[PDB]
Amino acid sequence: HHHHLPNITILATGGSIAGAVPQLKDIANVKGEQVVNIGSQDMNDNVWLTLAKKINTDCDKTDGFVITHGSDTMEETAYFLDLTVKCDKPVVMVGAMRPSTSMSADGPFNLYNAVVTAADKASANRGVLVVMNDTVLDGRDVTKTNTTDVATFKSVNYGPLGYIHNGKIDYQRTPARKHTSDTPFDVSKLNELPKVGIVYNYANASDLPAKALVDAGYDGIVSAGVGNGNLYKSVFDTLATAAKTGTAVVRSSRVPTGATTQDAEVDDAKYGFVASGTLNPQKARVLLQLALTQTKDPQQIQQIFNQY
Amino acid sequence: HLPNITILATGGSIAGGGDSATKNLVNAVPQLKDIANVKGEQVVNIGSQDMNDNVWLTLAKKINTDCDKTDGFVITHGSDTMEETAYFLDLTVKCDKPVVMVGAMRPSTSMSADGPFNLYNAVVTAADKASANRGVLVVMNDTVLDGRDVTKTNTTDVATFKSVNYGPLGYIHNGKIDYQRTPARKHTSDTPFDVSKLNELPKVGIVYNYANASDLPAKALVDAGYDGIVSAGVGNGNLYKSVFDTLATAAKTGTAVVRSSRVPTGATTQDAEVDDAKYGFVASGTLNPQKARVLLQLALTQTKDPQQIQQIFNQY
Amino acid sequence: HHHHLPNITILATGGSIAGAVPQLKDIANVKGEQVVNIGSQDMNDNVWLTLAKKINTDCDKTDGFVITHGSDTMEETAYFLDLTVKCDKPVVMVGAMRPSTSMSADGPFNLYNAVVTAADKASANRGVLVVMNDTVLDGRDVTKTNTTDVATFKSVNYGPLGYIHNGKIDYQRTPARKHTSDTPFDVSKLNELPKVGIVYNYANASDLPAKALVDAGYDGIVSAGVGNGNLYKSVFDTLATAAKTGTAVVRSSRVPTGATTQDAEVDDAKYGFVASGTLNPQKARVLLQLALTQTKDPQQIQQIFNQY
Amino acid sequence: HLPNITILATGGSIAGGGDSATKNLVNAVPQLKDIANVKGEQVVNIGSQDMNDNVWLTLAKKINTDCDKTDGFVITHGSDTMEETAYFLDLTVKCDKPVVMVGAMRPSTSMSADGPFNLYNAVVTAADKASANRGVLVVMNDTVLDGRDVTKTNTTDVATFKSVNYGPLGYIHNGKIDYQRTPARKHTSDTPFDVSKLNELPKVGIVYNYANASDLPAKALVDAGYDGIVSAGVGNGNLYKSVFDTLATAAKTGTAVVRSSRVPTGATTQDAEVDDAKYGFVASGTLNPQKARVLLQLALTQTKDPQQIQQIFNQY
Repeated sequence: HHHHLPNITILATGGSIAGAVPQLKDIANVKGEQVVNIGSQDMNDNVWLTLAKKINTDCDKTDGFVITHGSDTMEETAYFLDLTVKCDKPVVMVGAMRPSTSMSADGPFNLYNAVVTAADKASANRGVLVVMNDTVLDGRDVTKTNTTDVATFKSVNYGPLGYIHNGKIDYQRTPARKHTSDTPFDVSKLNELPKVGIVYNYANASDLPAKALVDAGYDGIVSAGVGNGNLYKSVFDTLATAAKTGTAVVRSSRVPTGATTQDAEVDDAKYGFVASGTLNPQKARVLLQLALTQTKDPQQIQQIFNQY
Repeated sequence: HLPNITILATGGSIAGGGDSATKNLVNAVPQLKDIANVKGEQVVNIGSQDMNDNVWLTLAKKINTDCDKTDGFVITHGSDTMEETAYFLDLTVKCDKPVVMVGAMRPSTSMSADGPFNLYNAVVTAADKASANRGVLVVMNDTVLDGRDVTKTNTTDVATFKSVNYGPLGYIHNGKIDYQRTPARKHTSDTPFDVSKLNELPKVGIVYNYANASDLPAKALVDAGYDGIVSAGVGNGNLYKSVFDTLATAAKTGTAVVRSSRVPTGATTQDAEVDDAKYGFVASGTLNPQKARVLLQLALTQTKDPQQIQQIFNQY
Repeated sequence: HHHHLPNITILATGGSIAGAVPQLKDIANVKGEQVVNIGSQDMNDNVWLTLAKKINTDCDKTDGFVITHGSDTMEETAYFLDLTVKCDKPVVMVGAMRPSTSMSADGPFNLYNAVVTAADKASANRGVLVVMNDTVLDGRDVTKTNTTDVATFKSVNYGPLGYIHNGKIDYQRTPARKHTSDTPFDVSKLNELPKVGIVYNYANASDLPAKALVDAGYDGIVSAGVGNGNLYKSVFDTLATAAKTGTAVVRSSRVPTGATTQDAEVDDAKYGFVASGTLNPQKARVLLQLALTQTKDPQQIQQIFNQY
Repeated sequence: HLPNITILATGGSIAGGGDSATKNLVNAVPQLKDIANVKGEQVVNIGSQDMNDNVWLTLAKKINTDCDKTDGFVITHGSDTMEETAYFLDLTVKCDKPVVMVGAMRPSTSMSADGPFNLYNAVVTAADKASANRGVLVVMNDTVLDGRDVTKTNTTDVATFKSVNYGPLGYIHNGKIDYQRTPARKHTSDTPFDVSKLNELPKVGIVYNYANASDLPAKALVDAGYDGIVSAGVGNGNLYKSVFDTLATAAKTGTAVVRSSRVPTGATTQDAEVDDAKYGFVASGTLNPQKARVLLQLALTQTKDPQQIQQIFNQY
């Protein structure tokens, strides 16, 4: 029985991350589309919606997706797609911490291993994935850990799903949080997403950013609080008042690992707030936006934040 | 002959016990009697999530005024913003005697409360002659950490405090420190920041970057006339287009603008994907956003010139 | 319906780690047995066999086990029990990096959370566990990372299974490697375990340790090699010769994280060696001993090392 | 005017390419021409899993002999044992010019090979005036690491090399280094170890601890008359009873015995669960077993007295 290489679609959102990688046509039949071409620091709602509708639409036509993405916001898009993709085939985002034209450019081998991952039958049903520096990382926990390191992407709370050696993956973990077709989030018909902004906390923090998003009518605000999701008093006060009038308010934390818990120093039930768990501010944003498509009920949003 | 150690408290008790009435931290931790002569003062009482410029100015004046009246300082402080105060004092304290900050990640009435042993080791540190001229320090989880790099890495772990870029100065075992490192960046009496005469600090605020980021936080700070704005950028200090547009205007209209990053480690570098000179921005290096705010505030007490601010950010 | 606290047995192998913790009788009905009393640096085969036979024997009589253990070798016993326990109820090992009589002693809260973990219905079917510093860690990957830190125990390759806040656990992972009742390893009738020793590699490494265990007739030798399971030439040569005459030889690595892979710089098939994967030397020992109770066939031992 | 950098190769090529015949590392990495004047020498050709005392003695003599003939040194070396050679040279090199070691975790013919950029940054380091008097260095993955603390933390990761106890000295961005740290432990010309006249080194071997550990490795080293034995202990240097019994006899019968630990970070401390003075042991501190072996070997060229060995282990 002859060998039959799987069909992998590469959806590009930005420039090239290798530049191509000839060794790919030994492990797969690759076709490419350019969906957008933006620096990922300009990543946005409309790109997310395109990617989710594109993956869900083209599911039938291929064996897996690799998405090439700037590293800056890959962790946000990864998680959005983790929640909105309904396609049962592997979806593997990949990027490069050194540019394709650089010495020891890292994109070529990351792309190789991204395709390996996307062709591996064992990668399906693990959620949307991020493959970087020989590692398969779940889209929920993966975050950018260092501003330059090639090893920067890590799942800082629950670890990676497997490591990649010589084109093979040893999977020892899968995320237990509900993803992809187990979520109720369906963007197939949405033209926009609810407006969710992020305010930082720190000593002497001004409440003017919070007030501005409130006055703008934002659907939700994520607080990147201090410690275990705590807020500077003025920020607290502004966000407490907004919640009494329907603004969703998720307490996250600027602290780079660890859950922002319930039943700690903030009485969320009293105040109408939601605890983000291990979702960092930009990740809590992704889930809050998608939550607000179902409900503005803070008890139900908290539930969503305990399931997804 | 034991060193005199002053304890400046800014909140609740880091350690409990020993308070039973015959008819207070040196009772909670009786073994302080073995290593120092401890006197305490309550400077303020607040949770550190409410920390503010006024407390900072108080602490630095208190230490610089009372330097000659003691051999070292321990500051008990909430853990949420400890890393911001430690860097502030690291730049404003002119006393070369050790200033050690400590807190607790478990409340003082809880099983396996960490405050009691933390306070002990912080006094050990404050009392070690070798701790002098290392800058302001944070002592947590058996570890001496420099006030510049130290940061809270985890929301609940007792080991949360780490110097995530250049690592600790020394470890504490059995009341002794093996220092193998000292911060090269200029601190305490090698900085020009003098806050002895200041009743306030320049308004500096922080905005976050993420996909689809609103410019409304940045614009709100511009409308209030903030003297500086720290961007918590994505990756190496990069900016969402709308935030970029607003800060680019701000830098040319009197606002000092510093690119840091939301990424928890690594420098936001010059000569990367933002032409800082074109835009009048300053890059924060390894200073995360809250730490960058500290140096930008004090930078603005000396200058508004973005090139002088960048040299400051390359030195302190 | 009144509350009914679960019955947790604490098997002690050494001194006290708290000293007791009254808050335990709010979350469980605790009974204690002393199985042995040794410093865990003298941990041994006979203690392991006792613990496995005791857990399997007393399964019916309780709702979960907590085992208090010295921290030095907890990661070895944890993994042994991970492979030999057949009891479907939680088995949670716990220890203390500061002694019970010390300031801010860590044992009392570790023991609390060990019991929480052992009483949590969600902890069952996750393998044998290690609970340390608010964290639930799987017995296979957990290792001692620092010589003194209270946070020392971490699953350095695949991360922890959940974190413990306010007596509750958020499980987001479970180990995929086969454990407990999914292994064929049955020590219920064994009086001894096959002899497996560990040799270190380094520059100018003497082959005399390897030779001594060979000459002693050791059933298996684990090499704590350098890098990706490589060996100093003289150690290599001695171990190659022993394998030709039936000695099992597993290539592990002194390097503290990362798999010792197959298909790298050693041709294991040629030489009769087995790659340890992410099992560090002392962990590879545990699995090799148990492997040699089934087989001396290096291809089958390699398979075991890819399944357990 | 560019610094002269000598490259001592101990194995294969760290970088390939540029070798096409008109009818070699400065061709593989043409951009060396921009930062230094590179001359190469092949000292030995071996995989570093086979590294040995003879290579060590060669490298230290070569650097100390040719110090005056160049401005700095880069040593390309296999990654398996790099951390052992870097510490050896850190104690035996008397040239204060930078000695930078580099290797590669991906082979030089592989996708995204790391050697080419590693060699570049190692030359950057060797060529930076600020890299002098910091001891022998390892430059991997954009990071200057001190030869004492640096270690291989992961079997395959390109970022494997870390100073797991006290952290890096500086990071490399765009051919520049921001040094914020320097090792306090005494190195290079501040040590008494002089190997200029030595054709061999004292026999020092390593034994592992684990449950049910055989004493046969330890006894085998005792039977061969080894001058030292490093224990890779469990936890804080603790010993399995049978290994303990054998090393306790060994320490009183002429064998130097050093307690290190298999645990990948933290010190094996004095004044813990082993009475070192009772037994004539020495504690290795933060030196893992292979690094402890290095200093014990060189310690034994000066003394067999366990108390003098412990002071050495407290100083270097």
